[PDB]
Amino acid sequence: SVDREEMIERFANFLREYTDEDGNPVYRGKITDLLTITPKRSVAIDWMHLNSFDSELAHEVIENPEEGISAAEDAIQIVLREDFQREDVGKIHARFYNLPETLMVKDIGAEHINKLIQVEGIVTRVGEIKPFVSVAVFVCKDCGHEMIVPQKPYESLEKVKKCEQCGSKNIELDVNKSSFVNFQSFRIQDRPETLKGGEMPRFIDGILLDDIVDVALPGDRVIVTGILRVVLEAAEATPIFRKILEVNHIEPVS
Amino acid sequence: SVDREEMIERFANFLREYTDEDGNPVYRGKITDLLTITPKRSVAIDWMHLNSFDSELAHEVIENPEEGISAAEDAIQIVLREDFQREDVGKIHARFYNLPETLMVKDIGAEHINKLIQVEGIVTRVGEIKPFVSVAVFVCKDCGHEMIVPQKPYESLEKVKKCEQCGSKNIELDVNKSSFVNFQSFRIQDRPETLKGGEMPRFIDGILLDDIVDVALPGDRVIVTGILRVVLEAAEATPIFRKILEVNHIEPVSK
Amino acid sequence: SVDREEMIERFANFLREYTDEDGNPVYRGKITDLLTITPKRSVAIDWMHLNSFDSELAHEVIENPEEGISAAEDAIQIVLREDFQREDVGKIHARFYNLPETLMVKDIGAEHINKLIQVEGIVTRVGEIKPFVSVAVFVCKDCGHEMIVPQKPYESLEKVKKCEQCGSKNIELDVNKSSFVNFQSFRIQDRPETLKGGEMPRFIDGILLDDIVDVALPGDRVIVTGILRVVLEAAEATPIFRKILEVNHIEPVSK
Amino acid sequence: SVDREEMIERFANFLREYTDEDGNPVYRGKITDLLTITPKRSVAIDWMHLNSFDSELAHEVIENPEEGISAAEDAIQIVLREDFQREDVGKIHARFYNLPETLMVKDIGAEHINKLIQVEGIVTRVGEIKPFVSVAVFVCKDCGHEMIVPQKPYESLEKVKKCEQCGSKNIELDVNKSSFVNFQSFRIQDRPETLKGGEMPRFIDGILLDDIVDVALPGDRVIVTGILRVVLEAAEATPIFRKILEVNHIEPVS
Amino acid sequence: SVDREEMIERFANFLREYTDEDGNPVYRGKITDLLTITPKRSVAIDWMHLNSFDSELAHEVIENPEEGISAAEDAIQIVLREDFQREDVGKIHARFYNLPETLMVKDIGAEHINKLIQVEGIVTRVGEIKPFVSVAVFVCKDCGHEMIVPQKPYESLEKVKKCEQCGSKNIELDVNKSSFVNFQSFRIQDRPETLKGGEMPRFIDGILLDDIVDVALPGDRVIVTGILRVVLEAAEATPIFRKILEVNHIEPVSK
Amino acid sequence: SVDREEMIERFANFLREYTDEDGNPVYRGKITDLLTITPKRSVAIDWMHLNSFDSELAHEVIENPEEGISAAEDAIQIVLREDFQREDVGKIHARFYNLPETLMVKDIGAEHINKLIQVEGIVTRVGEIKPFVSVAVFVCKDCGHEMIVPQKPYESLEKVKKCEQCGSKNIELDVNKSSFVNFQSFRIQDRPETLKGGEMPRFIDGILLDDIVDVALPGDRVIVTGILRVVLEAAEATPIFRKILEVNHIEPVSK
Ligand SMILES: [Zn+2]
Ligand SMILES: [Zn+2]
Ligand SMILES: [Zn+2]
Ligand SMILES: [Zn+2]
Ligand SMILES: [Zn+2]
Ligand SMILES: [Zn+2]
Repeated sequence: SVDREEMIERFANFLREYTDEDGNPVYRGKITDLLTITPKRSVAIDWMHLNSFDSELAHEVIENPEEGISAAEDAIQIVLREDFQREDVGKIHARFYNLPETLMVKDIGAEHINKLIQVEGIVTRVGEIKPFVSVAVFVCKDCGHEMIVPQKPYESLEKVKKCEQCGSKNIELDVNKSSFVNFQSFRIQDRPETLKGGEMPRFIDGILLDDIVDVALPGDRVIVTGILRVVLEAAEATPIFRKILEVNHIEPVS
Repeated sequence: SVDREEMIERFANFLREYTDEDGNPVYRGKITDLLTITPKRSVAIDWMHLNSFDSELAHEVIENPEEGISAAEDAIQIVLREDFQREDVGKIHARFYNLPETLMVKDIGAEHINKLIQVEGIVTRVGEIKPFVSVAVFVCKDCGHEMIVPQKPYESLEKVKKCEQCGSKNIELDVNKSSFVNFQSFRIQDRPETLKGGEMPRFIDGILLDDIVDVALPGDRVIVTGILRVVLEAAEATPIFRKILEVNHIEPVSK
Repeated sequence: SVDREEMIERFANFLREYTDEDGNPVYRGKITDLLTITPKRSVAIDWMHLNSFDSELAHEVIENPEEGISAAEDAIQIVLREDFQREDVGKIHARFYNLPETLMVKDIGAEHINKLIQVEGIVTRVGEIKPFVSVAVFVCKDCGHEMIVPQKPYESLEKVKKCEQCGSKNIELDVNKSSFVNFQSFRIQDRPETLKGGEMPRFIDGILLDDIVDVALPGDRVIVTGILRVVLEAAEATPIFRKILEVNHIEPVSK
Repeated sequence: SVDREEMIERFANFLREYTDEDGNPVYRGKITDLLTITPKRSVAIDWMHLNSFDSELAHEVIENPEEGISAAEDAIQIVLREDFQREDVGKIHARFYNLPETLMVKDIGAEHINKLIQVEGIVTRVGEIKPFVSVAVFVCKDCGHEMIVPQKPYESLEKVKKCEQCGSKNIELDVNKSSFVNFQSFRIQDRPETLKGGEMPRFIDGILLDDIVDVALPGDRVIVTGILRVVLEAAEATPIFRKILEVNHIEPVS
Repeated sequence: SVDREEMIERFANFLREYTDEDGNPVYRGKITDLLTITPKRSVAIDWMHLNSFDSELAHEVIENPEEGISAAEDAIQIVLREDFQREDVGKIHARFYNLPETLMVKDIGAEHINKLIQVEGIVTRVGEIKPFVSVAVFVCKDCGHEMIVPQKPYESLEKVKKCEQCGSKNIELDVNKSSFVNFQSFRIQDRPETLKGGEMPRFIDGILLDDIVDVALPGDRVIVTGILRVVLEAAEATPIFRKILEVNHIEPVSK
Repeated sequence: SVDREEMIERFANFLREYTDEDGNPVYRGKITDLLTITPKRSVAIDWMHLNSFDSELAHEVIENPEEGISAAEDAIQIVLREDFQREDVGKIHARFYNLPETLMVKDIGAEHINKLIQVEGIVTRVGEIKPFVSVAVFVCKDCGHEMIVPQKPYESLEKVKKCEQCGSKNIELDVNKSSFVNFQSFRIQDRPETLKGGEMPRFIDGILLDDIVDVALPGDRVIVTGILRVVLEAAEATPIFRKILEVNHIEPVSK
């Protein structure tokens, strides 16, 4: 695979040196869109672009999306500081799109977990937009010690039983220190027309976070990319699970 | 007894302060968990806890479950607002369990009317799930005045005779404005294995609302807490009554 | 949302202009066909079409099916008059199908009240076909004043108390003046093959009017779209409700 | 994380330099047991040993067992050649044991996929010992071109539709070129005595391969280590899965 | 017709050589898959394939399904042995499907006795699953001689009168030595939707063995192939017969 | 495997020597207790104990329960005689429980024939208690010769054709000489709560003898161990079999 601190620097180069098939730089100018009056919090990275410039890195994102994204997101944090003297901007998302292979929803499940994939389908329903605790800061009300606990949006709220410093159980969730974002679930499946006659269509549930919330309605034809997650479904004599797609990038199909 | 305002205070306290013998802030943690992405709509409260922390209040929810349960629900809403800055959060139920006495169905008398009881028995039947109007919003077709009327699932629907404001006798219940929850009847009785030979087992009908509907099938042995109600027999106009159990909490025995 | 006058415009547009990916003017062609010697009394509209052409309007018929369906039917009548010089043509239904979400019977909650839903399931029962008064014409025996009163098949008959004009309390429903259509109840439920072991299948009653009556027998598996209604349980005066599905479109699954 | 070619060399050092808390080398002599009249095909590596000598590597095995093992197995292949002039020995397994944390069976499922874990429980049943195609060699009967396809024991036999060289569909599985091993499933759960009164015990199914087949009978109390795998269970409207434990090392509890 | 030895040759060929219009070696691939860790115990053979590759043989399995089916099973066993060096592999069934003609239950006559037919209909009933002795091993209590006797699930058990070797009339069936498979009866009939008004639907009983037992529930519409049997009515000693369908292959219609 | 003489030795050992993790001589203590004024007629043996002490023997009682159970019962009789000088003591059963695998009723196949299995399920039915002849003493009316014939409760009564000694064909079963024990049938099945939706629960009939008769009523959930038997369906002369569970040990789940 590839060293983590190295991907960071390898992405910075992509972000800078790249220019498309007409000889025009592009990611320099996407980064500037982060500093308008109404900024964005996301940088859409074409993967065909990243592969034609750095094939060995592009195949590492897919193989390890969790690290691959986290890396590219540090490389954006840097380039904003080195090429634009900014360290005030805060969290920026790196959303990859236009991957090599496009799955139909039915083809997922056969697919492997924790790997970046691309799916095309139709949205059948979307949830209530609700606040998600993405970072929980617990506080000992006895000694004062703070404890940070990061959260996965596909697992319930994880907490801490006792204070790691003084051993006290008298802890509370500090809502102010903690970090919240928007959350919105949705469900896609394969469009009836792309299936055979007596073929039951299949579905998968997704998670949208922060700034890609409220991006879609039912009936929308879409192309999402994200990471599959295995989630508990029922704790039977032996547990069964399902697969949900934590979305990294979504756009409508044209 | 205790007035509402004060019960709510006493409850909000219990929730925040109570700790078990190990020092876990049980009810703080449960309320904390309502901030999870897919929360419960109930908070179960061990009566023995409430009793050890505020015995007068604990004995008060048995005597006046309707008040106590309501107070405890308002307390929860307060803690969510005050200690977690959560507002939009919906109704959260306070369900009490583990009362000091467990009755057999044959022991449930009309003296227990409108108090909280705890019964053990086996489910004989379970009704079909239907919607029930917890909150009926009526609307005048003339002035468009909106009158809110709460209902009880064991009493008949309470309509309005005439508009309270414009005086019009032309009001209907507005379905879109009103609030509904799931409803499901069920029946428990004493198992024959617990009775004298020859003894006819006694039963009682209950009601399950909202998030405890469809929690039991026939053949299940359960422990329920609930407010006993005695309602006039609809069957006739005679002075014979019918015991109904409005369930507050239900769990299966041995789990 | 959209006011009636404007929906009708937006609909008439859709009908005339919409074309599929191949360029066929689907709804023009269907309306054209109403000029055949033995026409249909309905025009089925693929929701996904309406959505791709006028998404705001499409999401509007789900939110307010009663309005949307009514608007679309007025639009059809317009196109027949304007583009085909056809007047006498009777009522033509607008039946929407292929909604984005398909519910199981067990998922149909009272939150869906008065919205359009799409359900899949198996027909358990089918009622006897009877006449229903879509339009009740009442007539005063004194002045001969005629009062028109529309009805809903899931509500009780709305009569008139007294003559609106001469004030007489002597009016009867005139059968010859009134309009009737076929009516037929039916029931669908989830197939056990789709539930957890031990799970009791849930069901729901529906209503078929006019030209979709007698379209299904028991055993059929179907997909219906319809406006969910929640009506007070006639069984009693209690606050318990009953879900009824007023079917807008029905087709068998897989065909 | 760590570079792959590097773990190899890092393991070779462990295998050589290590000596226990009494000052005696150990893995030098385990490797010689591979060259007796009746050799072994496995080297049991204590993890407490690997952690006390190379903490950063030991935590990488657990985090990436698939690579971590494959690495340590190359490092054994080497050390047999460099310190014992042998490249004839063939496939040797690296089986890690005595990990930091021991799960009860019930605690699995909550556990993460593709990570080395350790479980204690009791065997309730064991399967028929049967031959598993671990490496499938397909052959084009037209041009002659060979195609190698490696197999996962928790997924059905994977094949190839057509010849990658000449495009022909006239392919056959060459049983002689292909590689087979023993396979035997089994099932463990938590011992009734370590559970509460009205507590339904939970189970998990395991896979034993090659030389660790037939190692256990029902009733045996055991400590296995392995990698969890998510497997399809039923292709419902949305697919459900289960978790099975591909075993890396098994021994009875004393 | 064809003798057994030669059918097996012709079948082994078909399996190995057959390719579809795209060039896929269908039956090679299916047999290849029996080497997977959890294999099937059947190989389904499209009759239309066999027909296009060896028409005389194909028409032979309809005329003599018992022979053909047996030959095809021996062929499979050969290919596994010869081309995959697999021996221990158990019995593998050859199940034929997609025959040229599909009968309605009302068309199945006794002329079809002992031939292969293909029927479409709806499952009315499904029996309880029971064990059936495919291979009865008898054992003499005196000499310990072992006599193997195959059985048919539609005929009565064929015992042995006396030991074939030591002549002893003291033999019993040995259960441990014998082979059993699952058995399950079922019944199909024509759907009334396919008959004249007033017509009484006709039915027929079938048998499912081994790995096709418990494949259908009532209400399922299916297409089955099977050997028709006509057995004397056990009901009496009269000369009236009963049609039974010994199913070779079953799949649901429309899938 | 192990011959009878040697199993008995190995068993007698286990009984005497076995100790748990705390050092209690469990089976010594149980056998000691048979000297109490009102003893049991059974000694329950935890399989996991026998397995930890003599694994080969333990796996042997599963493979050959009839032998193993019989051997263990002879061992008990020995220990009572040798270590307690007790002779007159009647038959004492050896009932094994807590086997390594627990089957669902649907998993019990004829491969388990004549082995020991452990099943979990719910009692659907319980038969009437009747007497069964464990030991049939037949008596010749001419010479007065006595022939002992043991019986199995799942097979038909084995009589004697003619007197073994005087050759007379005139023998009857002597009731006073014979031994009887209580007999009771029962039936268990899988609970629907444990099956796929739509799945028909499977069941199995069992037999309780002597001191475990009348131990369960319908509705009880139980864990049984027993020797599976497959007996020919008496219903007919067909080759279809019937699974019957000859219960060795039964206890209710969770207690
Ligand atoms: Zn602290
Ligand atoms: Zn008013
Ligand atoms: Zn008038
Ligand atoms: Zn080739
Ligand atoms: Zn003989
Ligand atoms: Zn005699």
